[PDB]
Amino acid sequence: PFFPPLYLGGPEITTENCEREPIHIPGSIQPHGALLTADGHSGEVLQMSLNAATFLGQEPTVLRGQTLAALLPEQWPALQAALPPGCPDALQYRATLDWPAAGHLSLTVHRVGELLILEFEPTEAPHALRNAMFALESAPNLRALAEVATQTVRELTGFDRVMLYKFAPDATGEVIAEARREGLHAFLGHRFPASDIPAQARALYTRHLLRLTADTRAAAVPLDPVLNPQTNAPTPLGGAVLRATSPMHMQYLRNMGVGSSLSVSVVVGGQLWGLIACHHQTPYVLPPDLRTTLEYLGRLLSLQVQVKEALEH
Amino acid sequence: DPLPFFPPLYLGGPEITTENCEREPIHIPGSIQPHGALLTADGHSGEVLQMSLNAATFLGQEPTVLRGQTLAALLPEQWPALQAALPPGCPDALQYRATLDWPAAGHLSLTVHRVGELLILEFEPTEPHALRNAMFALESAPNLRALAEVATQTVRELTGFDRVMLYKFAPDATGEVIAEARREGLHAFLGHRFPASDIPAQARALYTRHLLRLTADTRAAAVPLDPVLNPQTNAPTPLGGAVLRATSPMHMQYLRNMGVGSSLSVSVVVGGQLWGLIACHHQTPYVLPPDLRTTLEYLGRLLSLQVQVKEALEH
Ligand SMILES: *C/C=C1/C(=C/c2[nH]c(/C=C3[NH+]=C(/C=C4\NC(=O)C(C=C)=C4C)C(C)=C\3CCC(=O)O)c(CCC(=O)O)c2C)NC(=O)[C@H]1C
Ligand SMILES: C=CC1=C(C)/C(=C/C2=[NH+]C(=C\c3[nH]c(/C=C4\NC(=O)[C@@H](C)\C4=C/C)c(C)c3CCC(=O)O)/C(CCC(=O)O)=C2C)NC1=O
Repeated sequence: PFFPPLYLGGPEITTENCEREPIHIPGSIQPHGALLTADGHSGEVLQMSLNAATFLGQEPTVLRGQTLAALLPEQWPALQAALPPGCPDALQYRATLDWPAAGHLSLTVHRVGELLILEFEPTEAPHALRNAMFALESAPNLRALAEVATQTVRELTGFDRVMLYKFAPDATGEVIAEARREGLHAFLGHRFPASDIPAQARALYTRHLLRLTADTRAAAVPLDPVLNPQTNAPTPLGGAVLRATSPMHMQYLRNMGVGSSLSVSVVVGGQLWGLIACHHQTPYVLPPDLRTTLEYLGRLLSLQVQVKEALEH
Repeated sequence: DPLPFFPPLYLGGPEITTENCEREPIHIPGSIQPHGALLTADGHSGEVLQMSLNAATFLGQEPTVLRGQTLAALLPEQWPALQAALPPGCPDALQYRATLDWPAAGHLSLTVHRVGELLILEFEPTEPHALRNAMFALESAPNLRALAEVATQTVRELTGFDRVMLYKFAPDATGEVIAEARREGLHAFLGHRFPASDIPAQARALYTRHLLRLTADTRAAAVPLDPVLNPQTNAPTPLGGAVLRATSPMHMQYLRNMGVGSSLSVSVVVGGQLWGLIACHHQTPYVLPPDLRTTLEYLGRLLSLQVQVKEALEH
């Protein structure tokens, strides 16, 4: 099972008890966005990230009482329709907000049980996706498909390194294609133990298909009532991209000289086939609309991997 | 019975009846729909060879002026991008798309693909989070029926089409409407089945490779290519991969008889086989702009993935 998180008197994570860290309930988020939780019926804001005043530009104490109906008049009905009770926690709804202080904010919402998790990130105000889609489909084999995919992602994102990381039947990883800036170590062809991506991350990654660490040296921001008032229990954050990353993985990234990391799951037949895995040497917050393009490419790659492996076999 | 294509009409082939439907060479009609323009050009030199008769209206140039220049001079910034994106030997299904600022006609969408040594260039006029929200809603649909309903309603909301159907093929190629979203007052096609001939075999083969086709106005006359044959080969110009390709007159007649002014469908391909179609109707003529159509092309791919996933749970 899982050990309690640290803020509930749980043990420190070591190389011996990796697979057991409750990565989904860290009680904190990354500092390039803000997170609120709220009651699914009343719209009452229950928890907030201690940095919410920066993004929402509103006295920090004003928000805990207010309802979403007050804070977000136009969006609160849509949220109710888009995320009905009993929907999966993988279902997400997104909108762009015109906030008085912070300008354009991207808003991403999902539902876990009776709680709505709301994520706020800055955002901006063409044919590369369509051109990439046709390029992927005309790749003649799996090897060429892998190369086109990593090159395409690098061109869209500017990431210093983009890898296609494939799991073996025992969850050993292999870098089968790589696009990278000149002057980086090549990881192409190298193989890595299964425990570098432990079983509970792999399970989580089969259900929520995008995760990132925008800055491998930034401190996490705690959620208000670390615990959910509804349940007096930790708030599930595995579907929040803003969720804090495991410190173990953050140490691993720093030792690799990586300032920013992002991966997208490739899921084939209900199983985690591999990852589009990205590195940047410096910190790098990919804006939400560009992340959506990678999310689309993830689905397209999942389709094309099946198509291609049906030709191989 | 399976039989090879007739020569097209302009090469003395016979007129098409309900008796020889499957033999209509629908991929080489020698003409296009009038809401865009088409050029062909030599894949290596860029010399312009054929143009639809309306190309001057769209490009604001004399035909003899257009034909007297290479793509390198006509599209100086796009020409190197075309060469890189569509290398010799590449499949005819591969498409490259760009947007041009053209003085006489505003923003034009340029779509290009390569058939052998020929580049085919299509020009059309062109002009928030709905796609992402639809992606997640499709993946969360609990079963095939819910998936089909969300897909048809989503497409109708994005396009405004009077009728959007999910049309599924049976093993004998007959078809059935298994979900539909429709304008108030329209009668239901839900549950209705149709003979295999209504989408003949050469169409089904074509639709497994080129995943979107349309008729923007089912009464509009087609616009000939000039000259009609490819000068490289003194043979017909393959247009199966061109959305501007003229529609079979047999199918246009069928649509008119049904009261349809505009028609569009997107292939759903599963395991290399044409599983079904997102099929759309409008009572009046209706031109969907190319960037909107791209959203439908993406949904066609998502739907192919999700139909596979939903049917695996059905076993
Ligand atoms: C003599 C041959 C005939 C024939 C030819 C034909 N049909 C198509 C294409 C399509 N037919 C479709 C059929 C239907 N649309 C509907 O809405 C319904 C039912 C409610 C049916 C049965 C469809 C969907 C297509 C695809 C194109 C589109 O989406 O509009 C072609 C190929 C046309 C082309 O791509 O140029 C041809 C040659 N149809 C007949 O009925 C017989 C008489
Ligand atoms: C070049 C090779 C290469 C490799 C092999 C690689 C691995 C990799 N690990 C990932 C995640 C995690 N790893 C661990 C833990 C452990 N990792 C260890 O090494 C031991 C000490 C340990 C256990 C005690 C945990 C808890 C997580 C989940 C973090 C979270 O989601 O919060 C991810 C996905 C996230 C991303 O894309 O950045 C990747 C892609 N990334 C590379 O570039």
